[PDB]
Amino acid sequence: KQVSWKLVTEYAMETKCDDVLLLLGMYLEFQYSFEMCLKCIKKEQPSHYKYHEKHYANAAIFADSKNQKTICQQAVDTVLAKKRVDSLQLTREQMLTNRFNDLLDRMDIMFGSTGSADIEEWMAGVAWLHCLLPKMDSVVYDFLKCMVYNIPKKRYWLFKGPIDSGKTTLAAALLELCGGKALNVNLPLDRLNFELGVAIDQFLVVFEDVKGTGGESRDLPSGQGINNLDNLRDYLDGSVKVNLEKKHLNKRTQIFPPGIVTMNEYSVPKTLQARFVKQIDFRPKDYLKHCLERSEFLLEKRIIQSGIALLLMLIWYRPVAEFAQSIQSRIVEWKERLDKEFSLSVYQKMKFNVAMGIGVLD
Amino acid sequence: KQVSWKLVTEYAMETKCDDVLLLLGMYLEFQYSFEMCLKCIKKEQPSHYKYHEKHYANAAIFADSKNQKTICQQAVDTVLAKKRVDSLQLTREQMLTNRFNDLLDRMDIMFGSTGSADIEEWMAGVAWLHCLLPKMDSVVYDFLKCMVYNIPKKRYWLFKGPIDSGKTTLAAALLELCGGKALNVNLPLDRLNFELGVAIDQFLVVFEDVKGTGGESRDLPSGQGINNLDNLRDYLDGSVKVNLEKKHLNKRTQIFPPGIVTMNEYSVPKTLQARFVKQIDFRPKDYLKHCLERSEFLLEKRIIQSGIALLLMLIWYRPVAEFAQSIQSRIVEWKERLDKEFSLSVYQKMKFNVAMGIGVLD
Amino acid sequence: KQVSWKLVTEYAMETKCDDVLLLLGMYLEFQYSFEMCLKCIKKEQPSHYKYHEKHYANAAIFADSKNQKTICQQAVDTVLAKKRVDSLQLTREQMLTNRFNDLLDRMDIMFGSTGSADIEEWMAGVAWLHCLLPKMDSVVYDFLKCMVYNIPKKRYWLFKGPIDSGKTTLAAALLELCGGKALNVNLPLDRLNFELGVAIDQFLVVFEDVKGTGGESRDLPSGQGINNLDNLRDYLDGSVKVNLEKKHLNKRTQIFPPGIVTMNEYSVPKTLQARFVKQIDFRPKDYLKHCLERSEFLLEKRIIQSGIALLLMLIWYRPVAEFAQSIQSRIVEWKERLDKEFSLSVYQKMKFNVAMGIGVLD
Amino acid sequence: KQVSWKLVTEYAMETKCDDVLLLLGMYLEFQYSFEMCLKCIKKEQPSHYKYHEKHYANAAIFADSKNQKTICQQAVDTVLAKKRVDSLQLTREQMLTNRFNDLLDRMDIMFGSTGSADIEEWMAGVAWLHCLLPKMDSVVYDFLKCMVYNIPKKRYWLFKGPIDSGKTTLAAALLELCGGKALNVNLPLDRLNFELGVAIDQFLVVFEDVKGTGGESRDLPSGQGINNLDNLRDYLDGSVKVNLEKKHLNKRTQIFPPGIVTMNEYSVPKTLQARFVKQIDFRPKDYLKHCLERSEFLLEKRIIQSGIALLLMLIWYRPVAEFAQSIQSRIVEWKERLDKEFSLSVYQKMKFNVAMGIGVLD
Amino acid sequence: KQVSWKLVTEYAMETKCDDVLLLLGMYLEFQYSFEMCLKCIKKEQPSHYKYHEKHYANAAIFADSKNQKTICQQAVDTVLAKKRVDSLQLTREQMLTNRFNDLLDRMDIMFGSTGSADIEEWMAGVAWLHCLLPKMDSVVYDFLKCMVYNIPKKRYWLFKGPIDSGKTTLAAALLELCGGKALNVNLPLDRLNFELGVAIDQFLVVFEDVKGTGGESRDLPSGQGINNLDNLRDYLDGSVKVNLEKKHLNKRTQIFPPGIVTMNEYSVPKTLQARFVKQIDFRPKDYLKHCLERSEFLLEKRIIQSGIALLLMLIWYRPVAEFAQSIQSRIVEWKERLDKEFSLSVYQKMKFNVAMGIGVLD
Ligand SMILES: [Zn+2]
Ligand SMILES: [Zn+2]
Ligand SMILES: [Zn+2]
Ligand SMILES: [Zn+2]
Ligand SMILES: [Zn+2]
Repeated sequence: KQVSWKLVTEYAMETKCDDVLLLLGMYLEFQYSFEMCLKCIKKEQPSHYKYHEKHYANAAIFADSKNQKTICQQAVDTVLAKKRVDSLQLTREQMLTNRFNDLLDRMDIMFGSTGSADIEEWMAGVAWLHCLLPKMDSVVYDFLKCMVYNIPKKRYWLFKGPIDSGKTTLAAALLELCGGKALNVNLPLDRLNFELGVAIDQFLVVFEDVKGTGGESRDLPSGQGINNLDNLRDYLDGSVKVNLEKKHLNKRTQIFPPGIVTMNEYSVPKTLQARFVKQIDFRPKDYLKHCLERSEFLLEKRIIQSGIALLLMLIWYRPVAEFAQSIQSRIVEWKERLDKEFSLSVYQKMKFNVAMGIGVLD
Repeated sequence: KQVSWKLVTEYAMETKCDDVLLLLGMYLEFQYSFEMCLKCIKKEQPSHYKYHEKHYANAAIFADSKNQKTICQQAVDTVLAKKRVDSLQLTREQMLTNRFNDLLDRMDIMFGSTGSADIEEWMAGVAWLHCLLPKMDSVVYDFLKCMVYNIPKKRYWLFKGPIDSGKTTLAAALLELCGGKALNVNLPLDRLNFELGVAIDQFLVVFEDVKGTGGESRDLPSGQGINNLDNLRDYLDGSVKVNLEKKHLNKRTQIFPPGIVTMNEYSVPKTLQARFVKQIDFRPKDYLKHCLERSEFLLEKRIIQSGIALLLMLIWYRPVAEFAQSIQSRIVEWKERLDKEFSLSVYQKMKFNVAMGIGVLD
Repeated sequence: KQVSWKLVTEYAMETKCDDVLLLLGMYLEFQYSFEMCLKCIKKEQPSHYKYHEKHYANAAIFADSKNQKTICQQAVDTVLAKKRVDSLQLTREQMLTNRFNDLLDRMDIMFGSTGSADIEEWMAGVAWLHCLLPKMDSVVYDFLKCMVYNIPKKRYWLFKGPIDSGKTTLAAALLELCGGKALNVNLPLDRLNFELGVAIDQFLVVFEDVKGTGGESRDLPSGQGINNLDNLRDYLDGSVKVNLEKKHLNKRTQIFPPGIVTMNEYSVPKTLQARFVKQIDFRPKDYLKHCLERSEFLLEKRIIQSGIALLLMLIWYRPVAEFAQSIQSRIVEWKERLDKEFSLSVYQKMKFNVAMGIGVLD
Repeated sequence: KQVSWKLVTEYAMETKCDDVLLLLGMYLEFQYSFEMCLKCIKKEQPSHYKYHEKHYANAAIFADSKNQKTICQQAVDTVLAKKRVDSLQLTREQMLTNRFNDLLDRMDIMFGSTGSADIEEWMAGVAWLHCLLPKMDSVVYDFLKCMVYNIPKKRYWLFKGPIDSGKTTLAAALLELCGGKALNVNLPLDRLNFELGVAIDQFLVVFEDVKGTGGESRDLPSGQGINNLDNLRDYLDGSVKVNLEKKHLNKRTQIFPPGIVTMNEYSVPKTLQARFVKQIDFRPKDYLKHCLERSEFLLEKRIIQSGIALLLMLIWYRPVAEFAQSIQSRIVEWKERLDKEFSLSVYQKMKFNVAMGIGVLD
Repeated sequence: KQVSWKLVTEYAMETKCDDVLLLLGMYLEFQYSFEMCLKCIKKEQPSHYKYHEKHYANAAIFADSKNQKTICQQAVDTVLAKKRVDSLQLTREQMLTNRFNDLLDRMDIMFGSTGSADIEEWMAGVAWLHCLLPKMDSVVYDFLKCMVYNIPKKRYWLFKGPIDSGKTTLAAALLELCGGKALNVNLPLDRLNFELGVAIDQFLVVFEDVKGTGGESRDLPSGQGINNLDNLRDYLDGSVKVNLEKKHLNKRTQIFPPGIVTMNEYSVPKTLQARFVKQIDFRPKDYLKHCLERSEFLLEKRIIQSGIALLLMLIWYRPVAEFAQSIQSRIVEWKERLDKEFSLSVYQKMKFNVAMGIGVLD
């Protein structure tokens, strides 16, 4: 008869769905009666069971509509349109909070009665991660203030370390905790703009394993990253705007995003060094290594490189007033859940274990 | 009057047809009275003789529509919308089971009333395959678990061996048993990424015949494939996601898929070797070659390279509960079939014939 | 019923919105009863809280339209149609005044009731800037007349100096004060034209840090930029029109725009030198650097690189009749504002503080 | 209600408007009542005030139309269609006359009561230009006959001279007087077709500053123009047609346009020299130089390089019967205006001045 | 009311108009009352004054249509649909006759009541041409039969000679007499195919000035054209079909067309020589050059390079039955015309004048 384009757009907006084919796929499942809906009955997908009923009617009509694709388009352009609006109107903190709400959205599910996640294992992760660096929760917190504040010449951290030293792991967790893209600058000085363009509208950036020509004896490859980074002093300290290339042209003109530079121990030009407001040296630690050997589940379930592991660390160490007013009530909610589940002594034993190199859950 | 776009879509989703021109051409065959259709009477194509009846009416109206291709476009987009949903909602074991179910549909027809396949020649294929490697049936089960469990740093197998040793054959059947694309890393470090993008949305990948440097004294061409793999540690052990490309622009981001590397015996760098959790050395065997010389059908009919020969082996060796609940009813059904046609001593003789290199069927 | 495409276009032309997705997303915010809109009550975004009322009705009908993007496309095309007319019908002084009027709208909000800007920190910016160069305020007026008069062979200024001398900062504020793109001539003689096309329809251009040959003994990278400029005598002094490119094909033909060349102290060919009607030598000064060291806000808040700091200086120094009639009413309005908040002795002390290198605000 | 697509097309055709965005922009201004139209009241734009009234009604409806863009398209295709018709049907003289009418169209405005042009200054231009070469008006006239006659092997003039010798100026004026494009052939023998394609449908062409390898001692660069010109003998003498490349393919097949070759004093191969029916040597003259020094307005208002300066010279020296019947009445109109404004003696003093090197208006 | 798309198509097919913008612009001229059309009264363009009457009505309705270009698109597509049919259904002799009929339509106007052509100057062209080669009129008939018979290994003629010997001229007229494109094989072995694709659907091809290696001692530039031709034995003698390209992808497959190779006297490989069934050596002659020196019109009006001069020669020399039946009525008609204006002794004197090198018309 007459399908509602606005009812579909609603579904898209509340699913943060920007995929046309995916939107279409999702919506066509609601055409069946939800009465004997197994997907709902078995609560296998939030993006499904939480909306099937309110959409049955519409979906059933959608199923007999001649331009399903076109309808989905507008619903998607609406989501992309909202994302274009937040880009130009939200403060970075508001940005960071939406990110947090999302990661939290997952946690409710992962750790929910339907999820498969073992919260004990994810708290074994906080403990391990908390042994990777001194005052790690204060370290994570600062990075955040740094990223949110995005202040000229004080927005880049340098993670310098060997290999299997932690930098890659922590940068990965931080990357996921804040949102953002990793970038490879060890490339042809001309096939560079290509990658730099990936930074467009990204909250923070991570230049992974930058390599330098200088240095070779100690077994480190060549690469031109360090060389290139030094030619991007304007993108790094962000005093003025910059033009980014994507789609094979000149799209956005913006302040280049703040972030991290993961490095393997080369010689860094003073002109480049001056670009980083903080530098962390990661040195391999035996107990941390053995510990993993005996705590396989940490690597096997990709827990220590999860920004979710880092969001749990903040909720577990940090005070509520440190979060954005808007989210606090949801954090408190979690603290209580977490404080009802683990005693400080249990957690402390976990760190003690990581310390003696024997797997957190012993 | 008014063509039912819905029905056409139903046929598309039932035939799993993702090709617009292929769908169009097939639906239009139904426009003729089935009350005489020889294609149906003679049961020529299941994709036809199982839907002609139900679709005559609507197909008859279809052939008189002024925009049949637009209709098929939506039927197809719907098929792709589903393949997109399952791409994110289904678990790997479910992905595997769907593959399985699809191979069984193929088997139902091959060995059915209106089919050509000679099941005796296909068990001969299993017999030959179960002589190629020790505990071969445990190897395939193991491989399947490795691929489904998809655990960081334990997702790749390395098949090494001269030409005509069997790694290519098993690697092919394995590919078809699981679904997935083969890739070629023997390209210029810049042509790589295009290829690596092929793995997008894939279950598993097979790096076909990687070439190394060193060994040209033993008559082996120097290539950069090995060298590239060592620069793909990220992709191989997949501890964190990665960005894949196509259409000359970035598409999906994900955990590179797990898989196999087929190699010809070049020396391997210890850093690369470490990415393989398992290595299988193939050596050409005389009796196996002699067996084929006296059993041409195994090659001419491409049986020992077929993933169906591997699904068949599983059904023949493996215990029903080792399969997913959902599919067991269909498996027990095939075991019975098989058991009712082949005794253990008969199958046992085939293996004996291969051992003596004379002709599985002698 | 029937969405009013006209109204949507009116909003677009009033918001000066040339982005389709940005327009769509914003108009759709109005679909909610303003009789409660917190975005309005809290006066979050002027682009919203000044039109929600007037557009509720129509936006409410808009959200129920089956082709919102097509509507926005026309709204946008209309905005571009105007930017195209003024491109040919407006005089340079009018072009400049429009720029000015736009910077004042930005200032009205920055220093308004619902804004963050700290005007005291912005006059401190002016104080620091009026110490960077002698008779700085006469320099900006001069520059503006040069740019508006746009006279052949008297349209370019050359800023020379080491790094951190101030040419980059002034050149940035100047750019933003006038509008226009920066270009990079440090490219292969064939990659040039693409870049040169960027200047199309622009008011002025800024050739950022051109590099020469000679001087590598003083630690300066050899580049071909200078060399290229000498091959662009036509563009620089613009006595006759030129053909500019984009989209990989020839577009507009015109007088290349006037502008600035920022350079690092390479020797200049007498033929090139002649194209510059004015040259400004920047030398890093100690007190100015010390001033910033004790006045972080000037950098962290990007004040001394802002074109607003220059418009602010003009308003503070220049006589009202030196502006275009049309804009004077708005200028006198700002002078009063300023005069009512800062006495000459206060502003005079700031300049004194910079001289002593201690903190404009001490 | 029902907008008139033909009324908009009229507007486009009488504005010679081929710009869609521009057409749209122009037309949308007529939607407002012309009663209090300031643009009209102030007569600021002919393309506006001369048509606002006859279009009010239509424009007001156009403003509420849903496909303004589409309407404008057809109106533009109509103008492009008319231009395609004149290409294949007008004699070159008719072509040259339309050009003249247009330049005249401007003159009425420049020198009208609304324009800003000083006719005395533009007559100072004729005088100066008339001192650049002997019998200059007869020279200009001939060139025209040459260009209009476009006769095999008698269609190319060679302007050979140093620098700041006049050739560039006169070629620029001639270029504008007749219509046409400038071309750079000092390029890669393969990136040549690119430029040559610009000549498509052009009335005449000008190869600016062709450079030759031969010659270097006298301080002249290298370049490959002379080299290339010699490989285009077929494009130059135009005995037979040629294929031009634009849009990155093979568009038009036509007789290559006639024109000028501006050169800097290299060695010209006899085979190339034979390509030019006339050759003019320009040698720097002191009085002409000083004169400009004292007659800045000539260069500052881009008067001496204007084809308009050259159209004024013909109207002032040449007899009416020398013009096309169609335009004569309009020229006579101008002669009278000019003869009413300046006495032969006043003009002669102007030349005398240029002769004594002291600025024409002394 | 309702524009007649059919009529517009009829005009297109009658005008043979395959250009959309050209059709649009022309049909729109008919929208004015023909009851006054000066273009008609003055008989300016046959494409106009022969259809204005019949199309006023419909063209008047056309100018008020909301999608004129869409209408013209179909008119054109229809013209191309016909050119496509005849491309496969017509015989070569018919292809040739159509060409002929088209050249006669051109001649009917050139030498008609409302035309400029001076037939006496065109017979002078024939006289000059019939002195360029012995039995010239038999040569053209021969060539035509060769081209129409299109027999494997007997389809190509080779014109050899210095510059200004006549091969270029005859080869040009021959091209225009038959229709077909010229191609340039003096390209890099990889750029070849693009060019070779030009010959698609063509009647004949002319390989313009092929260059060889050897002879640089006689002042002849080394090129790879000859070398390429030797690698095109397949194309040249066409015993079997070939694949031709365009739009950066494979199009038509066919017998490469027959044609001429114009060469400058480079040595030829015996394998290449064999592909030419006929060779014509041109040597510059003094009397012929002197004739032109005293008969400028032959060059200035491009007469001796015109295919019309060759059709004219045929009509003047050849017996009526040597033409196709269908066209004979029109040929006898031209013979009479000619016979009624030129006596044999008059034409004979022209040939005598050329022999003495004095001016065909003396
Ligand atoms: Zn459901
Ligand atoms: Zn059937
Ligand atoms: Zn609001
Ligand atoms: Zn007006
Ligand atoms: Zn007419």
